[PDB]
Amino acid sequence: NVKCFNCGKEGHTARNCRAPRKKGCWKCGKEGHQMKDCTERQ
Ligand SMILES: [Zn+2]
Ligand SMILES: [Zn+2]
Repeated sequence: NVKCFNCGKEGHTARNCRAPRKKGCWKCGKEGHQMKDCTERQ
């Protein structure tokens, strides 16, 4: 279902989530790096 980019629990988005944004990958789902770090773009 819909899930969050911040914390990644379903039934809400990062725009709803007031859990501040996380250290893991905001996108690719791994956590051995952050959203900046991730070579998903590159
Ligand atoms: Zn969330
Ligand atoms: Zn990543």
